[PDB]
Amino acid sequence: SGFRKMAFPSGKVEGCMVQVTCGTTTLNGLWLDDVVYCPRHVICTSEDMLNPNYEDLLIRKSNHNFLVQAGNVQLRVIGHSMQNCVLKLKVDTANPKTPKYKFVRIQPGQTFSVLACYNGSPSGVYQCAMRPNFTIKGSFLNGSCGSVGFNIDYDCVSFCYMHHMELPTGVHAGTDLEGNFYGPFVDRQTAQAAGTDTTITVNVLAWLYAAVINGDRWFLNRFTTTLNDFNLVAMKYNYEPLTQDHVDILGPLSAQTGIAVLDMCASLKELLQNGMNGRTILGSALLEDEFTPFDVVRQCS
Amino acid sequence: SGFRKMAFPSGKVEGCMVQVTCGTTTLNGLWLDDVVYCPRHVICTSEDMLNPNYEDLLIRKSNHNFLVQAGNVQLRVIGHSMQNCVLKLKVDTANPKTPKYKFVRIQPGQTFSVLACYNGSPSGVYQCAMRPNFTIKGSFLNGSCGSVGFNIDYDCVSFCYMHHMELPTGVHAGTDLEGNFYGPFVDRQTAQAAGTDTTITVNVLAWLYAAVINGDRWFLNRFTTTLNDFNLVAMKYNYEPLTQDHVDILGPLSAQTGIAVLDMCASLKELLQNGMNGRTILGSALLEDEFTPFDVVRQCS
Ligand SMILES: COc1ccc(NC(C)=O)cc1
Ligand SMILES: [Cl-]
Ligand code: NA
Repeated sequence: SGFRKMAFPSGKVEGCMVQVTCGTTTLNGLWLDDVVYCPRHVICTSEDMLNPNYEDLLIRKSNHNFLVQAGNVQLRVIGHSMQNCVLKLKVDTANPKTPKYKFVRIQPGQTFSVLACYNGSPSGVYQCAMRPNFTIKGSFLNGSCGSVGFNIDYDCVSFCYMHHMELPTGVHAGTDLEGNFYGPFVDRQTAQAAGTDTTITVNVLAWLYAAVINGDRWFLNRFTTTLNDFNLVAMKYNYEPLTQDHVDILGPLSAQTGIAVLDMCASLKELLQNGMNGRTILGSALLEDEFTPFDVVRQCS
Repeated sequence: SGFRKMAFPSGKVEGCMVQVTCGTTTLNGLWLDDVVYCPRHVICTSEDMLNPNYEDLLIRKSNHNFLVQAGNVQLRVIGHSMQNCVLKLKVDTANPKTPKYKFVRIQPGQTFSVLACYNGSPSGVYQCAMRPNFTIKGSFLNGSCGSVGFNIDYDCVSFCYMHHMELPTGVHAGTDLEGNFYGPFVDRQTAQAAGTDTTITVNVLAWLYAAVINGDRWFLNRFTTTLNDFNLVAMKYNYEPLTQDHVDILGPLSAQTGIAVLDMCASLKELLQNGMNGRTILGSALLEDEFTPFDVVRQCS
């Protein structure tokens, strides 16, 4: 038993991380087979921050302008192209530590592990969720661009995030590994701000199911709710709408615990109204929304 | 910026994990050089676990009684001995993936990364503190025994923990890699309880500094205090005593923020008295005590 924010073992990703330098800018890249993926903003200088014309900046680059380093080894770049907001440096060596992998774009609410990296060297691993406003609440300092997010279901590494930038509110924005931003953001230093964030209701519910699995029952009640009444209440606390999809997804946890989804919704409505009254759930005094239904089942009995 | 509970990258340890089977029990082992380390209780049947005589049960065993599997490869066990509550299985092959490592014993209040494993296969990684009561608040299911905890210093893995058991309250107990328990526990199926735990004061303070560094500043104030006055409040709230050594260790963070420790203690005092019923610091409505000064500095530098 116990319940923790648990990251995937990072080794398979660690063997892919390299340092990319262009001009005076160094950041991280992801070396898979004979390609290194990194943020295209590596090719920007000081006066290319606001309105970079990436197609124009890149045509002016030769292969030798990019210094790629895997530990001590210099990798030799033999080709470059851009795909959306990701730069793809072709190298002369295929990475012998390339794992089984895929690229997947995730939806708000999904969780993944982040391997924070500086100068091509992994620093730490932690779990994030894609927030409803398409940001993530990470821990990123200067030099962390090109750090990636991933899952590892069944020995295959699914890459879903590459870190590009920190927005003014101290939250983080990035792309999938096809270079498409999550959310309305752009890789320019023009003023940008995240939308108002909301709580990931389906995840909070899954976490309440975790709590019950782990032997907590204090927050349950004898009430139920219609789905609609639930949404009308929860939205007043900036919770995301709960959809029939979400209800379907919780069916297994419902079944294992014997607590119908809408009954659990009733408990959540009450927790929102009352707070915790000095109590905690799974070691938190807040309602946690960064565990998916799938994370709960993975981690629990 | 941002502040997240972060594990060490786990790859150096993942390469060391194997499966160990003795009779009907399978659990995890740590393969370093030509030895596999696992809990001695692997040699126990359920009957045995009530009152085990390990000396006796072990002489009755032979090398072939232990099946050790690294991935899809059987290792040949060529020797077996016990050190305290750890079994040492000598095998015919040195682990080619052995990292630079040492075995260390950590102190209460210190943190480490746990690589949770099942059937020799790494499953997840998360950070834990060794509690004052010598338990850890982990996340472990049956099969997780022999999972290890570690820190990384430069390229040296310091192994400090091996998982042995869950206590009735849902908290976890284990040994160092030399088989010495953390805490007053024994490796037998008997009645055992964690002592009442206390809050790690210096870590709470470290985390208040992290909060300040990330622009969470509301809880600050003009006041200061003394060690003596504060400690009398700490005792009252089941906080560990704050020592001069703790104040010194927080020196960097006092410097960085302009808030002196006793200055921060004044803040913490008010928080213990006055509370935070539902209000938040770094996204928590609890006073978090599982980040050390080093954790805060390392993450925030
Ligand atoms: C299957 O038989 C056993 C024997 C021993 C344990 N555990 C401890 C701590 O003695 C568990 C199961
Ligand atoms: Cl998704
Ligand atoms: Na103060």
